[PDB]
Amino acid sequence: VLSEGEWQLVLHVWAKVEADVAGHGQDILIRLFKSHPETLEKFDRFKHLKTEAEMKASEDLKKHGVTVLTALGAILKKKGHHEAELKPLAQSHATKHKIPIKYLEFISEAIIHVLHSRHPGDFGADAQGAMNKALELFRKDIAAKYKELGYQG
Ligand code: HEM
Repeated sequence: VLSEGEWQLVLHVWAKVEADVAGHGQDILIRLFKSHPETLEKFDRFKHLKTEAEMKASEDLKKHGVTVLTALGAILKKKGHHEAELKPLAQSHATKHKIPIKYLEFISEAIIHVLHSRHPGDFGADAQGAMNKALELFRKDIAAKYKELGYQG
């Protein structure tokens, strides 16, 4: 579990992400796509984008970045009591989108990378550690749902 103090660190940086959800969403997905190109293959909707400039110009990509960060934010704000929000997400990702747990680890790394770039002052080592723990709790809870359904990873 995270402590109250670690949750505070997480939500404090998150409040900053909220100031520009679209810009953060975009940078996160692009980082994911460039670092792990196999991830882009899971999106029929974005597969035609070849360059970072084409990605940056895509308004639909920016819209999806907002969707992703919006769902993540609702999870974080529950501070671990996220069963209702997590359940539907795990089911679509496992059964409909077919996203391995490892890709969830890759997007976690992209979030951390971006947060680092845009929020140095609010994103020191202590905050980075808390954010990591929160994202691991998220992945651990999702992984359990996947296991139940027969997709473990
Ligand atoms: C931070 C972790 C993630 C969050 C919170 C998240 C959230 C969402 C949401 C809220 C949706 C739309 C509703 C739905 O279908 O459930 C969605 C759709 C989808 N997600 Fe995720 N997602 C995450 C990770 C990923 C990653 C790692 C991938 C691929 C590598 C993935 C691929 C998909 C695809 C393929 C769709 C359908 C997009 C479309 O065509 O409309 N997601 N995601």
